Amino acid sequence: SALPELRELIASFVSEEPPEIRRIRTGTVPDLPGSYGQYFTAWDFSNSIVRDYAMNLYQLTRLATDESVSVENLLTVFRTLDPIYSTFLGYNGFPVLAEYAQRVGQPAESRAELLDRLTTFTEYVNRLTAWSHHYFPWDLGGERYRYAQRIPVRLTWQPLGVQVDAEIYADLNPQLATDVLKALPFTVLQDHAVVSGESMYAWAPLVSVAPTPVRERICDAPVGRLRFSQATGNKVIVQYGPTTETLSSPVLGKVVDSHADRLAEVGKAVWESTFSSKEPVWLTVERL
Amino acid sequence: SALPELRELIASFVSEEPPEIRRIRTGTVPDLPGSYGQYFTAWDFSNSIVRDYAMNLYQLTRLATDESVSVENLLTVFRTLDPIYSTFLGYNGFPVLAEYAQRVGQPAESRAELLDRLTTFTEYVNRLTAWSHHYFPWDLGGERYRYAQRIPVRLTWQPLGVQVDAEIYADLNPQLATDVLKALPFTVLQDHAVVSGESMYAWAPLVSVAPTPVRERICDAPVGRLRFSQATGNKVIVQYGPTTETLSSPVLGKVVDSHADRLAEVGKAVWESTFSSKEPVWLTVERL
Ligand SMILES: N[C@@H](Cc1c[nH]c2ccccc12)C(=O)O
Ligand SMILES: N[C@@H](Cc1c[nH]c2ccccc12)C(=O)O
Repeated sequence: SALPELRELIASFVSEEPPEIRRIRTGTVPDLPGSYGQYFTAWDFSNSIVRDYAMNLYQLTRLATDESVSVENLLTVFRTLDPIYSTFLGYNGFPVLAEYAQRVGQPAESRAELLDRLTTFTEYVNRLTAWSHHYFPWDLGGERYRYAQRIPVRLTWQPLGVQVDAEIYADLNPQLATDVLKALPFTVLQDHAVVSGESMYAWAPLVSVAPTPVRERICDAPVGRLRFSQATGNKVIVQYGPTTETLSSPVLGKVVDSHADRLAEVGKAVWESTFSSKEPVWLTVERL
Repeated sequence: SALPELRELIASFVSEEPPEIRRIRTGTVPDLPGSYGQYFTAWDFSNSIVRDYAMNLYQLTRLATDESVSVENLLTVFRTLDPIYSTFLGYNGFPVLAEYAQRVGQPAESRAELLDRLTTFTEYVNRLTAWSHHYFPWDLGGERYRYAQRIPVRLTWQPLGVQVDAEIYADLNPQLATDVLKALPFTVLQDHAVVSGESMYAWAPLVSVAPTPVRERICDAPVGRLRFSQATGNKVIVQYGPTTETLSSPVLGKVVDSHADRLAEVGKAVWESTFSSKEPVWLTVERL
């Protein structure tokens, strides 16, 4: 692996909160970011920029697989787009992120080396984004801003104790389905969508660059739909109710019909976790 | 002009709030984004994603000036990075933004045409970011998250009624100085920094891709220092007190020493505007 220390940090942070996330959410970042004795605004920037930085990194990873763009042009693109993000994040509570971002932009021997760096770095920043999303106070605007070929797998949420059986559609997005199946089993933090609607997503431990030709409109997905979003952090997404987002999502599978009614209880508890209580909910996906 | 309607919107939004920002900050976006009867989370996503999208667009504009990357590769880079940002923004309150993002990605007959599209589109998104930053509720975490040659110009703030004299350093970053000087006079909204400390910035009506070799550490800048950040929105930055951001910022000029004592009351009043009251403070920059 190109960045072996990040690999150790990736394996560690699947179950442990990164120390930089804890410092940001408690206002203990050195040099004290934030204007006039508060740390919410810096917290707001830390959470959003690391998320959008991860989106940039994944698209740069995709570009590294595009053979029409030379390695020299790839590095030029990275060296232009990266610094404004990574230098701010290093000052705003992510020194190790900034350290490795500038390491990714070092001269590269080949396309494979650069793709290796970008794939590992993206998964690392994806995990920091995963924890930042879980702890960000999404309820802070509450009250004040209110409206008026079928591979069987098992999904378990703890400490809820809810289990559902599901099927991975291995013949729709075959490369994507194989990428998810090879990561099994894994246990990651389960969090709720904060804009979309009644859906949950969990940052899975992989970076898939597979094509996603088979998609469906998010606001048209059935209850129990398993979809996968590479662009927003390589997340396993479980739809449990009506949604709103109009973008289409790659189809991964579906919870079995005899277990789809079990998802309402999970979505409610996971919503309370992400929105208010921050009590962790752990999703385990395993091969049947 | 490649995108003449954006030029008209750019001219209008210098003094008028874009309807997109008005609907986002009042929870009147037609798609009703946000989970469980609130629109703060969608508001939080709208403000930050449009800001970081603008940062991406500027670095893509700079990439359009790099003739080591072919026009074909530039479009490939744009078509890879852009959709995940623009399609979400089109659903989360910026339909016209997503529309012209697809315009920019269309086949281009020349580098000059594509650079024209990116320069115009970047300024348009920069102004959306400007108004979004002004109206975002930065004080929401206020109580719950707290710690424990020389070209003479005049800067006027209204309706505060305070004027200062300054000098633009035309020999340090020369092309940057001419870019700003060619945009004078302009009157734009004056807002406060929300992370770095006691400085204020205003989105100026230009997109400069000039080199900025002469820089100064932000946390080391003097009182009255005029800085210019191309990468964070082509903003004229007035430092009136201590700061904490460790990055280096391009040096544009400085307020005259005899008028530097007036900046303290402007900064405090601009802080109240950005952080709490949202009463507009208008900055006018003109040559002497
Ligand atoms: N809908 C997701 C966020 C999201 C989906 N697609 C995106 C694309 C870009 C940025 C954010 C998103 C949520 O509610 O959390
Ligand atoms: N200092 C700015 C924020 C900022 C500075 N540099 C940046 C780079 C990227 C993103 C944000 C920033 C503020 O407090 O408002």
